[PDB]
Amino acid sequence: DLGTENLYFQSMTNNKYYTEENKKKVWKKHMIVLKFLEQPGISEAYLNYLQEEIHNDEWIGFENEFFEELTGKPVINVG
Amino acid sequence: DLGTENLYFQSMTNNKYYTEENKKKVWKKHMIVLKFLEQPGISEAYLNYLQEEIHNDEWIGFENEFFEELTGKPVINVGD
Repeated sequence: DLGTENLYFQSMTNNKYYTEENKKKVWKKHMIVLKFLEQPGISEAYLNYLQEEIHNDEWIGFENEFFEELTGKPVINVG
Repeated sequence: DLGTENLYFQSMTNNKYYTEENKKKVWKKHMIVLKFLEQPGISEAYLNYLQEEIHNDEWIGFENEFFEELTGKPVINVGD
């Protein structure tokens, strides 16, 4: 709803919480969302979102990750 | 489309790739998707997805994370 800040997101900006417990939790919740993004309709809406969001200068420090998502590059590096 | 597996997903199942480089990359791509999920429409579709997916026995070892997503719990644990 209008005017709310996403406290859960703001937590992820603070290196204090970048612990081994939370990195594992995020990795697994990411795998969960990845399967949602395969759903008909959602993939196309996600890409539309990415095309707008890459212009948003609030995402400073995320340039490589955005480029990768925007271009359909692997989620992780397999070496 | 039919019969393809998500090779990117399958990589994430192998502990060989659970490196500090990839954990950081995943954390940031997760933050990117989190803002997408705030978009009108998407939030409701995600929850509908979760309600089906929790019965999918293929997600063994993910029980706590699913429960948390299904019930709107914090993405990460902030102690305090």
